[PDB]
Amino acid sequence: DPDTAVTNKQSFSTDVIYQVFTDRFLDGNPSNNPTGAAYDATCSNLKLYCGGDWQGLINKINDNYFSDLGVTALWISQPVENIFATINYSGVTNTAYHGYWARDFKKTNPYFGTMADFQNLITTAHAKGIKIVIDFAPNHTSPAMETDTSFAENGRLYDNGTLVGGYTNDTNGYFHHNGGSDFSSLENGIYKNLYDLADFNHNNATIDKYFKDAIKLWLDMGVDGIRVDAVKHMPLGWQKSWMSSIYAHKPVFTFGEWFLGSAASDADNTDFANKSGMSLLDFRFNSAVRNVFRDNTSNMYALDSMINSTATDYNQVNDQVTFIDNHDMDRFKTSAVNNRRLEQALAFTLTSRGVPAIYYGTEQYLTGNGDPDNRAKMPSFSKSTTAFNVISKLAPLRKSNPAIAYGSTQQRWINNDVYVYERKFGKSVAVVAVNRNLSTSASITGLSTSLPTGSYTDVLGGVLNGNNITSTNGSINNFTLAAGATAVWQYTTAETTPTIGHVGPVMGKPGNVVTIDGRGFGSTKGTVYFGTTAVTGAAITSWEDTQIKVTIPSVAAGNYAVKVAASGVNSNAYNNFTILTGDQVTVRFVVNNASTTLGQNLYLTGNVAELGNWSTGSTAIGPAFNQVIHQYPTWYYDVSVPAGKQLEFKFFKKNGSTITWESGSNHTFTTPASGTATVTVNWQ
Ligand SMILES: [Ca+2]
Ligand SMILES: [Ca+2]
Repeated sequence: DPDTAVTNKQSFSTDVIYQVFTDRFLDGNPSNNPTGAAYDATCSNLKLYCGGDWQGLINKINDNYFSDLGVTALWISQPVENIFATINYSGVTNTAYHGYWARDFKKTNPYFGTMADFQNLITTAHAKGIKIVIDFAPNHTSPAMETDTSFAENGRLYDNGTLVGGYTNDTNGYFHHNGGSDFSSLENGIYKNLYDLADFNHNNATIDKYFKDAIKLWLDMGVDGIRVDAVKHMPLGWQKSWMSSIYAHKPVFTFGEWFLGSAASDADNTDFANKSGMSLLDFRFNSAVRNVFRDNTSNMYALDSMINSTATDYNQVNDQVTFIDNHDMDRFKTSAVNNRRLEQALAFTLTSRGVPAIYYGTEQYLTGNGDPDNRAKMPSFSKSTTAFNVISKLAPLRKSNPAIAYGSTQQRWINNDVYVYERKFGKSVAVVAVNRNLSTSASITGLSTSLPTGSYTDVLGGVLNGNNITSTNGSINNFTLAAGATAVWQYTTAETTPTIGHVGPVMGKPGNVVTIDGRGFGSTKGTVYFGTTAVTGAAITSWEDTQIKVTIPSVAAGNYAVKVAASGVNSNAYNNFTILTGDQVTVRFVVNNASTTLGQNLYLTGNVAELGNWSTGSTAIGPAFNQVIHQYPTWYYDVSVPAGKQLEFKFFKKNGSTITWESGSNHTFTTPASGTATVTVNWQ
């Protein structure tokens, strides 16, 4: 199938995702609505259920609202059964309308629909070329008070109807009983409760197994992608192990939410995107876009600086999901914000790198500050706004022009209020010019681009005052960019040599199938390379001009560049593919008596690529934790490691450049065939 097909669950680079709160979009079936105090027919009390459901989403796919808007994927609320109880938080009744307070991850939420309704959502969507992404929240169940079992449902978890356990009298240790996080460190936010939400203990092997089994059920139902909630609040090691079981079973595009409040690099956030096996919501792109277009606190140089720095930090910047707002911040539209600034921020997100997501109602200019006002009922299904028109003209370009979906980004002209940038992939080129100044036009002279000689019409057809241009071997004739204008000019052609645009997933064990997307691979099965290893023949499960599916070779675990050769021409290399040693389990490593100096941290390495193959650098594990589950001078860390394998390891202390290793012989441990384990040793 081509890269562009609805069938491509491994890459959303050619898609535009529409993020919807299922409850707030359309009540397509009033008979499944909640009753009593939990429901509000008028939807003016935004903490209660308004009644929106999966039949409502089926209706709008069927009357072409989404196809006309041009979105090609729906990201919906968590589909699983949530608590039924209502919770009174200081006088105001709160419900689980948002989907985040799960109680059974193997059943549907009956207010959104039955399993049959879910299956009908998947079929209807796929028949229209729309992918389905679901929220999944493995960090917690629901609000719970250990001392008061009458509060809410005491965070009880059910396994398809059978009780597994609640937060009070949790003798099995399914949940953490460490109090609530104060968010003072990474560690503190992982092993304590987020507010009053009962925190899962994923080191408990029943819970590990439960979540591997629960996600398999939803993948077997045809979901195309997963948005993981609260990835900052769960151990990276457990999440990498859970990600490797998804990719070994039915690989789908997965991204997480790790909140950031500015456009600055955050080392922990960069590491998570690079090492976990999943990508992230791009809050750094989002802060720069709001600062420049919404709040006027930065100018166009902050936009370009964020483009360069994120392309540098993230190994696969094209896997990061971009947006101008969402469920965690004020709606982009405010009375102080003009419509053209929102339309411009949409035009910029849709033509920039990453996977763009639009929060439902953006095309209707929905307002709302804070939670829950930013989650208002979908106000109209009008197809007439300029915002609607901008998304329907630009979203198709991610499918028809590979420079938008996969290209690099280069600055071509910039000053405080004007930004002109270019996307390029092979011979395809897209150039976007934006003038955010609402009252004065800009005379543009000396612009050079990669557009071939020719004249170019604005893809937006002048709806944002864009103009047409003329290229003479890339030099653009002088023109005036109007007040508030944005114009998009493009050139696509067929690629003749192989060039790789995306590989998904970028982590797996031998035997897993990965998807290579791009252009110019031809119809004749060639060879794929993982480093030096050539993979040919039957190992390549399908080969066409824009997409290859290939089995990962049995080669040593490590970091590899993937390259394709078609008719003796070698492509560009796609870097940083992780091959794992095999199936993964999560092991908690605990080391006693490791005293340290001020500013000295503890790290772990060992003899498999998952522990860094004896390196003391960025592939080593750590720094280890020492506050919540075990306390200094005991340190601990949860690590994804190959299953059923005898491992050798040592801890080491590192303060700057100087490394001090444990003495003696290596510690050894044989990992379990599945699940989790804990190994405790003493510092030598
Ligand atoms: Ca309903
Ligand atoms: Ca947690």
